[PDB]
Amino acid sequence: GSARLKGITLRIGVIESVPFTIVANVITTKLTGYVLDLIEYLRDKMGFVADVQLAPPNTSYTGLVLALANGDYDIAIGDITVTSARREIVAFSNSISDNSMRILMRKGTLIDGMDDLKNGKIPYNRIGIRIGTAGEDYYLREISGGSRNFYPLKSRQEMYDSLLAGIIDVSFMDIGTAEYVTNNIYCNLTLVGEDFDKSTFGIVTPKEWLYAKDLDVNILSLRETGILDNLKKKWFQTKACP
Amino acid sequence: GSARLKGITLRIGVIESVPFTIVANVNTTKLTGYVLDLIEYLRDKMGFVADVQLAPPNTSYTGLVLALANGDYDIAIGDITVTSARREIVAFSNSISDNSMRILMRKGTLIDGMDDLKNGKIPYNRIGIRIGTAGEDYYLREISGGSRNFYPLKSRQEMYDSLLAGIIDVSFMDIGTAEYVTNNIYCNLTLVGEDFDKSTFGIVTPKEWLYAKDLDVNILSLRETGILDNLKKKWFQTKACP
Ligand SMILES: N[C@@H](CC(=O)O)C(=O)O
Ligand SMILES: N[C@@H](CC(=O)O)C(=O)O
Ligand SMILES: [Cl-]
Ligand SMILES: [Cl-]
Ligand SMILES: [Cl-]
Ligand SMILES: [Cl-]
Repeated sequence: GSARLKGITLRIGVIESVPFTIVANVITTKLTGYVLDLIEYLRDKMGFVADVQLAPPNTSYTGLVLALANGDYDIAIGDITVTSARREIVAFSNSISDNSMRILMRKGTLIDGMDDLKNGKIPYNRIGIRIGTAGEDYYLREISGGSRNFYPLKSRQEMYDSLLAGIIDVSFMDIGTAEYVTNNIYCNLTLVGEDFDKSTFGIVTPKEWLYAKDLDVNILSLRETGILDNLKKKWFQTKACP
Repeated sequence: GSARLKGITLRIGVIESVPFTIVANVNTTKLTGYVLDLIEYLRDKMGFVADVQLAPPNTSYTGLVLALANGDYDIAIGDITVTSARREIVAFSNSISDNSMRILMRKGTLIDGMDDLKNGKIPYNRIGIRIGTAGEDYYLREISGGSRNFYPLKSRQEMYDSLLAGIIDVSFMDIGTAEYVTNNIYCNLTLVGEDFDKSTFGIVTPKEWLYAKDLDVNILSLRETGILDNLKKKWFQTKACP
């Protein structure tokens, strides 16, 4: 059957990613961003108690999904890509956003786009890929014919640091955060080529979840009334870099 | 619980909409299009037995959803918009396509965008709306404050004929089919303004369906491997108009 979430306490997994989920050390931690605002909209509308739980550091996106599937959270909200492999083990709400990926590199690097990766212009071990991301599965399917021959990265920070230090030549990033970081944080990083892997972000829930309909109806309502677009503008329509 | 669809007969509701589901006579009816190709892809991967059932000629999109909810079909596949109100009574698969709407008009008409409809540049009886479509709920929320004061249309054909005959000045149409019709069939109709009501198309299923996971995993696999993009290119890239 089904039921409403009013009165229910949800352990909500979130995962650090600026400006979706922003973690500030203050003197304890304070969370802000698109995700926290979305949670407030849902909490206010649906009446659950939000127990927001930040995933341990270097928890991967796949790791978060697996932790939820094992019972560690009730839902997980973030820049979490809906994939076939994940859908085998968890359900997803209606999509909160479209998504695609872009190629991230250091400015001045002689790469014109994806054909340069697919034609072997870049040594495979100088392509950095964040393990436990949807981008890893894309790489393995479309670039390397299944071979794990990329330079593995444990976090976005390692991705940025390795690019800037010249340890890797390129990586992949979701478009929203890719634009955000290159337009606001690392002015010397840039995006190149057409976007790829058109996909979506969804809220992760247990399979056959009692509260599936309540959540979906609410997400769709926020879509239809322009709230999701408002939140995207609020958090993403900014550019500090000259 | 859950089950796989292999060997199981699915009654699949489809609805006329070129080039998603294209209906030809000779007496017998022949069906072709993106939808029919998609059914074949899913059938081959999942192993179900497809019992494809064209909805009666005058069936509306809301009517199709309600027919499914009533048990008249097992799933429905088409250019069917995922909306909050529909999600109250049926579930939807992971999206098969993004969607948005555009303003449809005769070439030459002096309309800049949605502002003209909101500012009252157009008499309400000269705005045609196809009843029982998602666009009707958009009109009611954004334009008329709940009043059904539009020129009601019973079909796309009535929409085109009424625009060409000058009985109405504008209507709304989903972008995929709007581009197709104005680029191939009605060369003297055109689209104007920014797209609006960003949404998705999904396969309609019963709520709490036994087979939800099997279907979603397979749809996401078709997305990831590029089949959905191939199908879109195949059916929508054409442009016959000079
Ligand atoms: N959206 C990706 C994470 C990332 O690329 O940052 C995922 O869910 O795996
Ligand atoms: N996609 C619309 C139908 C249409 O606009 O042709 C719906 O599901 O209501
Ligand atoms: Cl959706
Ligand atoms: Cl499920
Ligand atoms: Cl989706
Ligand atoms: Cl449901």
